[PDB]
Parts: sequence; structure tokens; C-alpha cells
Amino acid sequence: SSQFIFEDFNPEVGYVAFIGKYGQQLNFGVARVFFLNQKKAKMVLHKTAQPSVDLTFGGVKFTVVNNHFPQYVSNPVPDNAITLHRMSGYLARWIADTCKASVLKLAEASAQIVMPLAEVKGCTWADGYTMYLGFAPGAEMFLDAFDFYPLVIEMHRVLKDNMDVNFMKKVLRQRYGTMTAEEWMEIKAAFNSVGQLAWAKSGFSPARTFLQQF
Amino acid sequence: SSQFIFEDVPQRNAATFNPEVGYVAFIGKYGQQLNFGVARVFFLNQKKAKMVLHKTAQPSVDLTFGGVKFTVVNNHFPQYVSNPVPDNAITLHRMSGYLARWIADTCKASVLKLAEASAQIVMPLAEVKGCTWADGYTMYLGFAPGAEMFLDAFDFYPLVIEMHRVLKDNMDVNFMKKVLRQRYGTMTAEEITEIKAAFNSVGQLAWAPAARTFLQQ
Amino acid sequence: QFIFEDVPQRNAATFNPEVGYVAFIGKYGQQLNFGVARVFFLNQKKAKMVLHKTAQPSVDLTFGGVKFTVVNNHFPQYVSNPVPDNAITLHRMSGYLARWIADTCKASVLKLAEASAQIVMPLAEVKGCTWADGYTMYLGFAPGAEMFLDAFDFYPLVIEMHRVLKDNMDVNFMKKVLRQRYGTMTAEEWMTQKITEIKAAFNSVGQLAWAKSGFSPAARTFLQQ
Amino acid sequence: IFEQRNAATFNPEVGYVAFIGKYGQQLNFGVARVFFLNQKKAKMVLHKTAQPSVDLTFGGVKFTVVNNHFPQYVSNPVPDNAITLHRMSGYLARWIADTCKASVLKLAEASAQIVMPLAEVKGCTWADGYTMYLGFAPGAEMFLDAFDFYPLVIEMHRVLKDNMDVNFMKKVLRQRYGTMTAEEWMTQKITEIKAAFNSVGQLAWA
Repeated sequence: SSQFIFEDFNPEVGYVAFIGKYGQQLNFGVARVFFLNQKKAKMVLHKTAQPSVDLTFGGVKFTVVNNHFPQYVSNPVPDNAITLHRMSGYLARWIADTCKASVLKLAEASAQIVMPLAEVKGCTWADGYTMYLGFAPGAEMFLDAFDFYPLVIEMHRVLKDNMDVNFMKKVLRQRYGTMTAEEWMEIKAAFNSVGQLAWAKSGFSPARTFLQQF
Repeated sequence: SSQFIFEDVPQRNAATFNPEVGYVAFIGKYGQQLNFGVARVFFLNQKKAKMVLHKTAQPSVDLTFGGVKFTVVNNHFPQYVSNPVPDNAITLHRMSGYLARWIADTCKASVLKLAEASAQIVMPLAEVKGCTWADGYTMYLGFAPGAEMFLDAFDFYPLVIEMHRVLKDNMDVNFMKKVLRQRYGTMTAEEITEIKAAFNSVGQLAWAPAARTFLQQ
Repeated sequence: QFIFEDVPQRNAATFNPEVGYVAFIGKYGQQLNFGVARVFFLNQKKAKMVLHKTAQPSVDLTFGGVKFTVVNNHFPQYVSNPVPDNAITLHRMSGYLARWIADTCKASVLKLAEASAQIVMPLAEVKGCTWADGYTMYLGFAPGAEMFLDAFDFYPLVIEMHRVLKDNMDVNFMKKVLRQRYGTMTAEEWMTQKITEIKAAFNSVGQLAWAKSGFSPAARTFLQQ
Repeated sequence: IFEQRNAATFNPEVGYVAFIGKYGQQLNFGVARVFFLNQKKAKMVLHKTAQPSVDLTFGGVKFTVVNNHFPQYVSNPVPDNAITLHRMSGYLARWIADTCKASVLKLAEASAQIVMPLAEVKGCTWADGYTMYLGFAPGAEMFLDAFDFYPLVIEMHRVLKDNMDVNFMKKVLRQRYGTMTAEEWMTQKITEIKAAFNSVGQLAWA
């Protein structure tokens, strides 16, 4: 008894616009801010009333289309649009794009930024990049750029704790180079990488501690 | 079958139409402000612009692509296919040539800016035999007409990618005499570093039963 | 003597009933009658020609008194032009009028008679179709009918599933046909209820012989057909 | 009268010059007010002044005004960053609308002082929101995104309700939106007719 609502542009299309606005005027540091201020940044976005708030994350002003107002919870979100969620993944890609092969640039990003959702689950850069980034909301948008990692991470949310199908339905329509990932059945490094981060174990990061937890 | 004409052997003017003729476009004239946007429209309409000039009895015409305005020497209007073309000039083939380079070089530096090409830029003569963006910016931009004039900075992908066209699906086997003339920057060849190594690497592409069962008999 | 194209699949006009919706109750249906219909399909070919020549990307055509704003993507300069989803191409106009006829003469047999009397589809006579076969086949011949295979029970499909193996037409001119729904996810890939009545339209157009219509028992003991 | 566009975006390029750095520090409802009202006899004045580039004062501060009313100088070049009366209006509109966005107090001021004469004729007024009222401003058609597509649908009823030269419409049916592009079909439903369907709720001339 809920009851209706709802069901049925490339995720990499929206991405480009940023190279003309916010792209050229951006930095390797400001990301730390974001990933460490999004959850409270989302709280305020649900109280007020101005349909298209513009958020600041480091003197950097994003025209962030507002979503979590009960009024317009269900809207037609534009392709140019840059909602909190969408906006999060693009940072995850930008820094993913910079941390490909370039060992020089890689450590700089690893040292300065932290998406909490990764470390709380216990992963860290010490095991990859992509594995780590695939925790950021909006990472499910680029499973072709995060190898298939952010998809199965949500399994480990249904697995380790529990997550509904609704918090998985959106990720299960996403695409790796279109075609392939949205098919479900070529097991593209997915079923072998469900066993390569659950090996990192869940967030017991904070021993000789016997009381049932390991 | 539009032109730009030889004679019998090169001749010539520019022994190597490059660091002096590939900067007329590049950086220099027009090059001040051009975007992939401009590139996009040019490649998507090269066919149609090649169609129009052919009906134009004007020796040198002007073409506008997503804003920017190029003066192109019309060498496909029957009559004009012969007249001497300045190295200064920017016959459409040259333009696409220089245009292909502009993306090819500017991508080399930053990998995030090239993904914008991986979105905005489309090559029909490339993607129709199934080259796609996934298969490398060298190979995709390879089917962009004019690429021939750079086998070196482009990386030997214009000769090898055209060596299978007629060499599999016919063509007059003469067109290839245009490729057979280019260099690698004096002097790596002369016509290996790959070639055939790219053959069976570009041979992994397929021209294309999805729908139905063919002539259901 | 042409072809013309739209590209590609994920297109916004995947909703033929939408862009059909508008043609009538929307604009022109409010006025449409078998008159303007008979007058259209008759002079369809002419218009395709007139269009191919005139210097305007959109042109106002009149048929049996009706009116239309048609988008000219025939003039070879305007061929790859974008047609707005609710803009009526001469092809589309032809697909809709056919559906129109299909709809109104569906159920009302009083109407199916009158349609038969007034409406000639020159893309069917030359095959020896005629009404008695059924509107769901006879109007299925019309340009544009492939948009709505459902409406014509796959009949527009089999024309190029037959005038290739009973004459000569390109496989390039069939990705045109294939790509249109019928009832959503089910039957979008030639499937679902023994290939969704694969059969009763398959040979019907081959059983209705290609026909070489015209003169009759005109015999030539002269080596002929 | 001034005059795809032709290389000239009316936001970060010439909009940002219209505020902050040029004039954007000597500006307030004071000035804004005095301008929006008495444009008729600034249009019926530069119609005569043979000068190409006149300086007009509006509540004190002076602005380099570029004249394309007056027969002869009606189709010259108009340097880009050049700020004609019609432009000035547009940028000012965008400026006020922006000042009274979120700020509810600033909202209350602007309503008291500023009066848009084109808006009132047809029984608009602030009681119908700053995107409608200020929407009437000349040049607002440069910020369809910021004035909720009203400039568009305002100009549409003029053609419908009274019968204005339809040709005029051309300019509006150009920029469309802020980002891109001029697709009338994407976001032209609840929003578009909003001003044609939902907006005539307030009827025109009384």
C-alpha cells in the first residue's frame, strides 16, 4: 500500500558540459570538501523551497537542481542538469580520468580526498582506485569507467546488511559501452570482483577483540 | 568522386605538406577559436558540402560549419578539378585532414578532454564499418578523409585502414596511389613498424541477420 | 526515384501513436473526410515531386480542400534535416491518413463500404489487391503504414518481405520497416506468439499474385506473359 | 531598435559585464525604478539624437548607450559588449529578478519602488510573481530561463490577444533557454502553456 509510481540521454553526455562550466575552474582539492559534505548538503536541500538552489563547495558555485523537496520529488530532470547525486559521480569520473596510468597525479588524489562510504565499509586506496571510487553516489553511472565495481557494491549492501531492489533498480539499467553491461548475461569481471572487495571485508575499521566481531 | 589533382608522380610545391601547410588551419587561420562542436558538424556534413561544391561554378567558395567560415578551393566542379591549388589553400580534403590532426594532437595531452571527442565527434566513414570511439582515437580519426597527409603524427592508421577497402570489397585499385606517396617525417619506411600488425588488428572489425532469418525460405 | 532517411533508433518519435494523436483531435482530423483522403493518395506522387523542387524547408499543401503544413525533406538540400516530432512529413501524413481510414472504417461497416467506394490506393491496384482483401491489408500498402504494424497486422512489413523475393528490393530498405513496436517489448524482435502471427501475412501477398494488372484476356500467341 | 544567434551569449560574456564590473557597483532599485518607466521618451528621444553612442543618466550613474533608433543609425555594427537601451532593460530585469530571488525582503522592496509599465497595461503586477511582472521588460527574452519563459508567451498573446506584427516574434524564437538550445518541444508543456494557458487567468486590458 504505497502504491503507484512509477517505472520507465547518456550518463556520459551530461558529463561533458562541465568542461565549459566548472571544468576549467576546478581543482584537485575541492573534491575532498564535496565527498565530506554531501550528506549534510543533502539535508538542507529537503527543508527549503527554492527549486534550483546553487551550492558552494569551495568558492565553487554549482547550480544544483533541487530534488529532495516532497513537492517536486517526481520531476523531469534535464540532461544539462546537475543534481547533487549526478554531480557526485562526475567528480568521481573526473578524478578517475586523471588517475588513469598517471602515477604522478594518482597519489595526489589518494592523499587529499576521502569519500567516507568507502572507509566506513573498509576498502581504502590501498586496494585500488575504482574500487574506492565505486562507493561514491553516481558512480553506477560509469560502470565502464569503474570496471563493474560500483554495481556489485550494492549487492554487498543487500548481502552484508540489507538493501531493497529499489536502491538497485536504477543501477540495473546502466551501461558499459552501451550494449553489454545492461544485458546481464557476459559476467564482465563482475562475479570475480564480487569476491575481490568482500575480501576487503565490511567496515570493522576501528585489537584482540573477541566479543564476536572480526 | 570529387578531386584535388596529381599528374603522374607528385609535383608538389610542398615536399611535405605539414609543418607549414598544416598550420594554415592549425592554430593559425581559423584555428583561433574552433571547438569539437565545429568539428562535429564538419564531419557530419562533409558528404553534403562535397555534393554542393560540385554544382558550384565558382573557383573558390566559402563554407560555414557550426558558425566558423572557411574559404575552400572548389576542385570538384567539373572544369576546376585541374587548376593549380595553393599550399595556402584548404581544399575540403585538406580541411578534414587538418581537422583530424587538430583533434588527434590536442587529445594526446589530456585524457579528460579527449573523452569529449569520444562523445561529440562522429566519423561516418569510420563508425559504419564499426570503428567506434572505443577502438582508439588513432583508429577512429583514421577514416577522416585527408588523414593520409599524416601517417607519422597520426600513427600509421590511414594507409592500413584503407588498404582493406578495395583489397576486400573492391574499388578501383588506383585510389591507393594517393596513400603510397606519404612519409613519416623523413624517413621511416619507406612503406615495418606495424602495417600488417594493424591489418589483423583492424581486421577484427566487421562490416554488416539481427532481424529475421534472412530470406525466410 | 528517391530514398530519404531518419537516424537512429533511440529517437524521440518511438511513439508513432503520439505523433499520430496530434494529426487529428490535434490539428487536421477535426476536418478529415474520405474526400481529402481519396484526393491525397491519388495526388501523393505529384506532391513528392513538387516538394522535391520547392525552395522552402516547410510548405503548405492542400488536398481535397485540406490545408496541411508539410515538412519538406525531399529537396535534396533538406534531406538530413531534423523533422520535429509533431511535424508531418509527406510520408507521415500518408501513414496517418491510412490509420485514420483504418480506425473510422473499423467497426462501422456502413463506413467500410463508403471507404471502399471512394478510396483507391494506387500502391495496391498495381498489385491487384482491391478492398475485398480487407482494409487491414489494402491500406497496409500505403507509405508510412510500417509505423503502425499493429494497426495493419504486420501487412506493411511483408511488402518488403515479398517484393524482394518476388521482385528486387534492397535490404537497406527494410531496417526502415523493422524498428517499430507492436504492443511494446513483446514482438519488437520478430517474436512472442509463434513469431506474433508470422504466417497469415507472409504468403498472402504472394498468394495474391504480384498480378501484372492492366489488360485482360488479351492473348498474344507471340511469346509473352 | 537594435539589430542560432551570431556569436554573442547574453550571460557570462556580456551579462557579467552589465553587472559586477561595469555599473554593477553603482546600482539599485533607485536607478532601476527611474529607468523602467520613461523608456518611451528615451526611445522617442534617441530616435532623434543623431549621435552613434550617447550617454544617458538614469538616477545619477551614467551609462554608455549605443543608438540604433533614429532612421540612419538603425542597422550599423553595434559592438558586442555595447549596451543599447533594449539590452540595458534586459540586464536590469535579470538583475532585479536575481536580487529578489530567495531574498524575501529585497523582494518586498523591488515591489514597492519598481514599476513595469508594460506589465500593468495588461493587468499584471507583482501579485503575479517577479518572473511574470519583470518578464515584460524589454530584453528579458535574453533570459527565458530566468524569467520562466514569459517573455516568449507574453509576446505570443500580443500576437493573439491584440494582433501585433507577427514578424516581431522572430527575436525570442532564437535564444530559447539559457544553456541550449532552441528546442520548443522538450520543456514546452506544463511550463510553456503555463504562461499561455495558466497566465491568461489574469485577463489583459480592462
